[PDB]
Amino acid sequence: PHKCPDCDMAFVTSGELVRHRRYKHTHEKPFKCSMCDYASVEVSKLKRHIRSHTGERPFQCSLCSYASRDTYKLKRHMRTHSGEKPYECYICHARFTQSGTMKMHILQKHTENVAKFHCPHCDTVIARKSDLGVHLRKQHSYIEQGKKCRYCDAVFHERYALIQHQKSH
DNA sequence: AGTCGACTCGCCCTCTGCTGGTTAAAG
DNA sequence: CTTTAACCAGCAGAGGGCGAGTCGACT
Ligand SMILES: [Zn+2]
Ligand SMILES: [Zn+2]
Ligand SMILES: [Zn+2]
Ligand SMILES: [Zn+2]
Ligand SMILES: [Zn+2]
Repeated sequence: PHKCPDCDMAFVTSGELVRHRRYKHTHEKPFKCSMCDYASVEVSKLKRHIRSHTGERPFQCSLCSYASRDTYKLKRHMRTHSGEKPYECYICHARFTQSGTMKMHILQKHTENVAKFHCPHCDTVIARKSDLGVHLRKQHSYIEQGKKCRYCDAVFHERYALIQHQKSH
C-alpha cells in the first residue's frame, strides 16, 4: 500500500496495487461465464459480458432509440447529438467523433509501408480489412438461386465467376 | 481504535467490424 | 452520361486497466 515488485508503482491503496498485480502480472480471473470460456479479474466485467448473450441494453439515449450494454457506449453515442469532436489528427487538424476513427485516418493518410490485403479468391488488393470484408461478401459470396450470364445460358453461383465469364463476349 | 479484503460504483482507453455517402474509373 | 466498387468518416460491438469510496471483520 503501495509499491510494485515487477512494475513501477502506482501507489497507493491496498487493492489499487493488488488488482494491478491481478491485471498486469498475476492474471487471476476469478469469475467465469455461463456458455463461453470467459473469466476476468472483475465481476463488473462479467456482469457486462453476460449481456452479449442476453441482449440487455439498459442505457437509453433520451433523444433517440439507441440502447447500450454499458455507460460508455452511450456517452460516445451522445457526441453524435452534441456534435462534439474530441479527437484531432495532429498533422492535418481534421476532427473526429471517435479516437479509433482518427487513428485509422492517420494510418491511411499519413503513414507509409502500411500492409495491404490481397483477396484470396481474386487478385485485387484493398487497404482496410473491413473493405476486404465487403468485397468478399459482394464478389465471392455464394449466390443461392444463381445468376445467368448476360449473353449466354451459363449460370454461376458467385458474382466473381459471373463477371469473369462475361468474356470474350 | 486501526488495517484489511471483499463489494461496489464510475472514468476512460483500446481493438474490431459494419454501413452508407462520395468519387473516380470503367462500361 | 450510368454503373460499379474501393475509399473514407461515422458509428456501434466487446473487453481491459485504473481511481476511489463504503463497511463488517480481525489483529
Ligand atoms: Zn506491476
Ligand atoms: Zn459468456
Ligand atoms: Zn441518441
Ligand atoms: Zn490527417
Ligand atoms: Zn456467357
